[PDB]
Amino acid sequence: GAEQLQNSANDDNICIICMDELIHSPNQQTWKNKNKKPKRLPCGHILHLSCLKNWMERSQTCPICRLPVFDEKGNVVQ
Ligand SMILES: [Zn+2]
Ligand SMILES: [Zn+2]
Repeated sequence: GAEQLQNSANDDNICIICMDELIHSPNQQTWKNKNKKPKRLPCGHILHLSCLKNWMERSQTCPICRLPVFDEKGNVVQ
């Protein structure tokens, strides 16, 4: 908070969490470890699965649109 390094953009191929490349081929695996697989959200966003988890441990939300995503467990119910 209160600290920026000019980084303030929106991407569809980059995990804003760490600003690392995030995308995958339809029949090839751009990333070896499945830990950072392109996990897509219900709202329509994609973040590295590991980074998404790291963020959700502190705030279960989309750090992009701020919408209320599913619980840290991945399956909210009421
Ligand atoms: Zn990431
Ligand atoms: Zn979202």
